[PDB]
Amino acid sequence: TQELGANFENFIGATEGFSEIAYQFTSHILTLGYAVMLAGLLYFILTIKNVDKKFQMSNILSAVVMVSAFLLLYAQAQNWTSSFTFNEEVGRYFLDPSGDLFNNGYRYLNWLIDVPMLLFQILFVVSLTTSKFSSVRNQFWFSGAMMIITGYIGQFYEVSNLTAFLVWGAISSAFFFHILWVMKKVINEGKEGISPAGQKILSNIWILFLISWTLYPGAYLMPYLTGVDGFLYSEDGVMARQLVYTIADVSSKVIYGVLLFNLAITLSKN
Ligand SMILES: CCCCCCCC/C=C\CCCCCCCC(=O)OC[C@H](O)CO
Ligand SMILES: CCCCCCCC/C=C\CCCCCCCC(=O)OC[C@H](O)CO
Ligand SMILES: *C/C=C(C)/C=C/C=C(C)/C=C/C1=C(C)CCCC1(C)C
Ligand code: NA
Repeated sequence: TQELGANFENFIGATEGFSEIAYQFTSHILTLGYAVMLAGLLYFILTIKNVDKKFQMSNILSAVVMVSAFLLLYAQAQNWTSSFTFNEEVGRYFLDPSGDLFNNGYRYLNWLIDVPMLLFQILFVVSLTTSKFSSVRNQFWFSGAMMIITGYIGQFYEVSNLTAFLVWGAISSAFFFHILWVMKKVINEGKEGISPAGQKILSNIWILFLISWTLYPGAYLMPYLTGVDGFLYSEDGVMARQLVYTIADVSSKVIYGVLLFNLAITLSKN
C-alpha cells in the first residue's frame, strides 16, 4: 500500500515517477498560467476608465479574480516543483518525502473564491428583464459554492475510492448543470434591449462560458477517461489534466473578462 502517494499526481509521482518531459512541461504550463493572470491583472486595471461608470464593477471583479488567480496559481506552480525531485539512478522525477507533497488545495481555493465573482460580474454589464438581480446572484453563489465544495470532497477519494470520487463528482455536476441553466437565462435576458453588436458578443460569451467551464469536470475525470489500464492513467493524464485546467483558467477568467469588457464598451457610448 502506497503511503506517501492523497491525489493522482502524488500517486503517479510515488510509483512510476515523471519523465523529464512530463515534469518540465507541467512546470512550464503552470508558470504560463500565473504569468497570464499577472498580465491580465494589469490589463483590467489599466483599461477600467474606458467603460462607463455603471459597468466598472465588472472590470473590478476581473482585477480581483486576476489577483487571486495569480497568487494561488503561483503557489500551485511552486508546489509542483517543490513536490517532485530528480533521481539520477532511475532518470525520472519522484515524490519527494522531504517536500510537502502535491496539493490541489491551492486550485480548489482559487475556484471557491473566483467562481462566485465570475458569475456575479456579468450582472453588472447586462440588464435582466423578468428575473431579479438578488435571486440570480443567490442562485449563482449557492450553486457555485456547493459545486466546488462537493468537488473538493470528491477529489480526496480520487485514488482510494473511485466510487466516492464519481458520486461526489456527479453531485457536483448537478450544481454545475443548474449554474449553466441560470447563466443561459441571464444571457438570454441580457440580449433583450441591446444592440445586435452587443447580442453577438453575448452569444460568444455563452459559448466561451459553456466550453471553458465544462473543461473543469473534463480535467477532473481525465486520468480515468481511458479506464484504469488506459494511456491517461499515467503521467500523461497528469500532463493533460494540468494543461486543460490552465486552458480553462485562462479562458474562464481572462478571455471571459475581455469579452465582458468589450460588451461594456459596445453598450458604453455606441
Ligand atoms: C465530473 C463528474 C461526472 C461523473 C459522473 C459519473 C456517474 C456517477 C454516478 C454513479 C457512479 C457509479 C459508481 C461506479 C464506480 C465503480 C467503482 C470501480 O469500478 O472501481 C473500484 C473502486 O476503486 C472502489 O470503489
Ligand atoms: C499563447 C499564450 C497564452 C495567451 C492566451 C491569450 C490570453 C487572452 C488574451 C486575449 C483574448 C482574445 C479576446 C479578443 C476578443 C475581442 C473582443 C471582441 O469581441 O470584439 C470587440 C467588439 O466587437 C467591439 O467592442
Ligand atoms: C476560474 C475557475 C473556475 C471558473 C472554475 C470552475 C470550476 C468548475 C466549473 C468545476 C466543476 C466540477 C465539476 C462540475 C465536477 C467535478 C468537480 C469540479 C469542481 C471540477
Ligand atoms: Na523539483
